[PDB]
Amino acid sequence: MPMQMFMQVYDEIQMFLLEELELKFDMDPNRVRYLRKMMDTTCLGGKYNRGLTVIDVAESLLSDGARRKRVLHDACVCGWMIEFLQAHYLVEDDIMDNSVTRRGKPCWYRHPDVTVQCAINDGLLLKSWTHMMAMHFFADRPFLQDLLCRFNRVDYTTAVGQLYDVTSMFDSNKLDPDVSQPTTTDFAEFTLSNYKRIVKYKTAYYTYLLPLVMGLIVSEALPTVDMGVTEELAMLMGEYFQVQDDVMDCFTPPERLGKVGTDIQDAKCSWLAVTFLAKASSAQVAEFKANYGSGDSEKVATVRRLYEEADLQGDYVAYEAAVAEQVKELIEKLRLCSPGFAASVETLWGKTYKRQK
Amino acid sequence: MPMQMFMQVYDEIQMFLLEELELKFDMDPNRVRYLRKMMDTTCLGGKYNRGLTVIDVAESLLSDGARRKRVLHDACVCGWMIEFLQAHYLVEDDIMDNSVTRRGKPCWYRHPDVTVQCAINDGLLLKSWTHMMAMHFFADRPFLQDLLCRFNRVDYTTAVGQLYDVTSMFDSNKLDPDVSQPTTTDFAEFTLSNYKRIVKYKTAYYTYLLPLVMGLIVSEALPTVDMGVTEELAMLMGEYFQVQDDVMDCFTPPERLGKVGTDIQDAKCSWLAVTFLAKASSAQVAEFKANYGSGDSEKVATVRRLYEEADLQGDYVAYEAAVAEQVKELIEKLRLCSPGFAASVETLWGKTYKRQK
Ligand SMILES: CCCCCCCCCn1cc[n+](CC(O)(P(=O)(O)O)P(=O)(O)O)c1
Ligand SMILES: CCCCCCCCCn1cc[n+](CC(O)(P(=O)(O)O)P(=O)(O)O)c1
Ligand SMILES: [Mg+2]
Ligand SMILES: [Mg+2]
Ligand SMILES: [Mg+2]
Ligand SMILES: [Mg+2]
Ligand SMILES: [Mg+2]
Ligand SMILES: [Mg+2]
Repeated sequence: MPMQMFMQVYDEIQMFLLEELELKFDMDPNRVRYLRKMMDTTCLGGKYNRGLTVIDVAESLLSDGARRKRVLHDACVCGWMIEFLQAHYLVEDDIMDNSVTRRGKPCWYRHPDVTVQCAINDGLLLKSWTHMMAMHFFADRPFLQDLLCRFNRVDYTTAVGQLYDVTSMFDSNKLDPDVSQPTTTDFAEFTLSNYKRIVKYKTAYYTYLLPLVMGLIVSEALPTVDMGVTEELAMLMGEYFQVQDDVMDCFTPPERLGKVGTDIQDAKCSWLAVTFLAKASSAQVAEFKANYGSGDSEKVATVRRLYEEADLQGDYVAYEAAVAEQVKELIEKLRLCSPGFAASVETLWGKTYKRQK
Repeated sequence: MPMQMFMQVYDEIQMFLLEELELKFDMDPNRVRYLRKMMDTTCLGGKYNRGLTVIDVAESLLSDGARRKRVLHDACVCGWMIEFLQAHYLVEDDIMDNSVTRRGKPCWYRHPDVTVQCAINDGLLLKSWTHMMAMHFFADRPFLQDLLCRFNRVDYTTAVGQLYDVTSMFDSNKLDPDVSQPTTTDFAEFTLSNYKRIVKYKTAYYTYLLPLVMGLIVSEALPTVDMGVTEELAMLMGEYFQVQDDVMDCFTPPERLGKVGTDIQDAKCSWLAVTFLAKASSAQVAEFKANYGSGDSEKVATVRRLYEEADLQGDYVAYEAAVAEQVKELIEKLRLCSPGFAASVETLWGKTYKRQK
């Protein structure tokens, strides 16, 4: 059922937005139809991990079934708010990362009828919809200001995180708008510390912390949990989710992965790249340097090979276990004063640990 | 004076933002310096008409010099919020219109050390800065929810406007993501009505209504003015402003304007394009259709020529006249009940009417 009503409120939101376009922006049915397709293709098809979480927290915490209905609905709107924020990111990320496929279909900007320019602006419309939906449905909620501050910080922090990711293959000392510069040939920026920073901000926040917080907000229970504990947790699960994407991006088939991995070509600061570079010998490192950051498929075939070659899967299992115990400890601190919350945090974790997704 | 204090608070905003990056986002000095360049290069160098209006309205309406200061400072923050919104729109716009030059200098995405993928994100950071500064300075302010609502509506309206603009070369009946299509060969969509709509939503709202509103809010005088009248005035002055843009985009020399015009090449729905097509003969219309929407400079020179041929500069003057007496009428209807607002509106008009920029 959670999914049942989630989809129902999707329909609501779609109706209100599209109809509002119709009436108040002088929109013809064609463009209106365009945007319905855009919205279904970018927003739907996922597993709604972040959205559902928000409901799940709300329902755990709500502990006159009108209050039940109000929280549940709000939670669903918040859920879609996060899902549309994510859709906005992916539309724009795929463009920035020059990706081919997402979710099993082609990236939005790679549809035959969607120009790159229009995709950038469709990206922006998606972000704007989060605000429009929030303002409509929470217009007379006491928490609306706090929700919109929080949400905007996250989205800002996500963009800062993007700045890190997108500038990780340039030696940060040569960073200047006025003077051009090429892919780093010593990679001395590739470092776990740098990697951790990029992920914290580009992923952790809008993926793990924001769904938890929104669910608490609609529940009027945010002060009841230990935030410090919650923040540590979100950061941890978030980092471990990005690393999992980094490994899959190299070693899970695009068919099961519903995308094709561009980390090796984009010369990305992926987990496999940093972990290799801190453990590998000199000949391994010199091959790598000569075989990373090039679309060539013999050179791409080399790096992938070279990872397998130096036993990264092993490092990933140790990491995973290190994380998994650290999560278990933290959740138990959290159960002490907030059992209901800790339950739904566990569930979320349960959806992440050793995902094949 | 207004210009001096306006520049003071910029430095205040810049400092708080860049420092917050340093402290709360773990940001190195190189990347901090980058954002300082980007922020100066995109937010500075124009005449700050949108910004300054806010201050002007605010000063006009504030009729214990602490209150004066408070209102003046907020008016400066709001102003920079709109200016930073403008900078956002222009960085993204330039990329979407594939433009060369802006404000006498190269477009942000064209700068030698700025990648297209980085520029897209720098745009987004610009937007995020509007929220951050607002939340910092208006934290404790009663009107902060209202300001952020209104602000986001306008931002959303501006993106919808751009959806119209960007898809004005595609037969709208044939608009389908899943299916490709080329530039219209009949231009049946290039109508005044369609032009009007594009302009209304893409320019009028953030350029005229928004500064007027924000100045009102920080004065705590919004309910004092006829909003219906104010809205007419803004739409009207706004439409005109764009039409003035479209005419310079083809006749004003790039060094006078500080930007090379692309409306012809991109096959845009400009005021010249829709006016011509509604008046021109059969042969005129067919040469147009054979020479519009092409980088080729002989094809471009022909269109240009053809506009002068049809004396579009006569139609413009009549338009201008009609707008100027429509504006004069509305400003008196506003002067009746709110003579302080009316004065500041007339100053704004004063800056638009027969501008050369
Ligand atoms: C508000 C910031 C605006 C700039 C662009 C949004 C940042 C997107 C951050 N992000 C997080 C996850 N992803 C997508 C990927 O995970 P994917 O596997 O989908 O390509 P990645 O490119 O790996 O970060 C993007
Ligand atoms: C909300 C994000 C959507 C993309 C960017 C916002 C739309 C920009 C609105 N706008 C208004 C005026 N301009 C720039 C021009 O006036 P210029 O001629 O200076 O490039 P134009 O592109 O003609 O509208 C952009
Ligand atoms: Mg990316
Ligand atoms: Mg990507
Ligand atoms: Mg990836
Ligand atoms: Mg444009
Ligand atoms: Mg442009
Ligand atoms: Mg123009």
